[PDB]
Amino acid sequence: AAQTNAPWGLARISSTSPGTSTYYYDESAGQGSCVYVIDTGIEASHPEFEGRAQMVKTYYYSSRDGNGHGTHCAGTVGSRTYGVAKKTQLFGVKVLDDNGSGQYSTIIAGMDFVASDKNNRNCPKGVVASLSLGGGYSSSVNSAAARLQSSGVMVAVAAGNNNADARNYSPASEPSVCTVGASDRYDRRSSFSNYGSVLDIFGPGTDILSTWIGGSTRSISGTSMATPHVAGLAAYLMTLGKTTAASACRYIADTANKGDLSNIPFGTVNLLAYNNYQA
Ligand SMILES: [Ca+2]
Repeated sequence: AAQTNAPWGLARISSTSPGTSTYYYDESAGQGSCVYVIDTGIEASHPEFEGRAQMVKTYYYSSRDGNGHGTHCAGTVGSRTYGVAKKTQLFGVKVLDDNGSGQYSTIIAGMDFVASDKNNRNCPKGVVASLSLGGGYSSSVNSAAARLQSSGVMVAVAAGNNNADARNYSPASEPSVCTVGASDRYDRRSSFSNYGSVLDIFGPGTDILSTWIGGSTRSISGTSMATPHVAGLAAYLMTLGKTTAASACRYIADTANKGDLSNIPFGTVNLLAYNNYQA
């Protein structure tokens, strides 16, 4: 399959060169896999989700996405026009309020909930959790992320937007999960993106157009945008049988475009997420 005039980020994921405009992907498109988007919620009614999105859990007074962040990230995982894995099943867990924040206690609860909830869902090709959030270091938060991973969910987390070593952030610092930096359309490290030895992979993160609330769209930037590129890619490759939840992060690093990125500090991977599609 090919999507012409696709957002730059999706075209990059399936190309060895920057500057192309088509998203070449396999038509399975993540069918049979499920992705929990742990964030502000999802506007499940947006036409771009075609009914594949569902709010399963909220920790506030309502399950609606009043921010837009969760809807934008879910759109990059799985929307028809803006999404990596266009047929995957999306589940929303609202651990962040409509201002974008939430306590570690709630985030840990949401992560533990996904670990057990996945035993009530039909996800034959496997389960992915996308976490585009974080903050200062916490070993309780790291350890929740490690538990989520060890229960058989592919955990992808944002490295954070501080242009610093992500070793001082969580869950970004947890070694057993997949920590995602951000790049821009000219294969430069995005100027805000954290770096360091804990990073596993880079994905597109600057000027990412995706879905938004009110059935609209918009383009924003962050390692929060790079993370669902990688979470969607994992669900894409799990559906294909290329890798498992336990191994997907390491498979994506094995098969990445190597050395292409600019402005990468010594000690940090030069690896850009890539789907290796061959028509
Ligand atoms: Ca890691």
